[PDB]
Amino acid sequence: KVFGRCELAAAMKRHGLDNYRGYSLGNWVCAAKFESNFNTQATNRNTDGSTDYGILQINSRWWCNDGRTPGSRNLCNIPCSALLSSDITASVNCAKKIVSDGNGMNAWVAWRNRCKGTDVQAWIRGCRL
Ligand code: NA
Ligand SMILES: [Rh+]
Ligand SMILES: [Rh+]
Ligand SMILES: [Rh+]
Ligand SMILES: [Rh+]
Ligand SMILES: [Rh+]
Ligand SMILES: [Rh+]
Ligand SMILES: [Rh+]
Repeated sequence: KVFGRCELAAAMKRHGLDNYRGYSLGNWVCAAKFESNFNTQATNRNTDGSTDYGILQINSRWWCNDGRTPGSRNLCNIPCSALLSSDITASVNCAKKIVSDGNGMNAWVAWRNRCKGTDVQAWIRGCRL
């Protein structure tokens, strides 16, 4: 599924992302835009053999099992394929574990480089919650 801005804000709200560990909802929408352009089916092969999966581009080296990432862990105990579903539960819940791992949202390069410092409120504007 390719979500719209407000459709995605709504679902991320439902699953408890608004100010999870202090990050306002707009941070999470902004990250999904620049990571996946809101495409749940997005995959990106990395030069090291790992793959980023889904709307928050969660990486196979640490967080999910894709069966072909050498010397990797499955810290969210999920197959990477579950991160590509039109229901964002597995991505949202895996995100909660990633953001808790000390770097916060700095774990997402697109968030650090394009969302950090900016008015991330622009992303949840004109959305019913
Ligand atoms: Na893995
Ligand atoms: Rh939950
Ligand atoms: Rh765009
Ligand atoms: Rh949902
Ligand atoms: Rh959850
Ligand atoms: Rh770590
Ligand atoms: Rh750590
Ligand atoms: Rh609400």
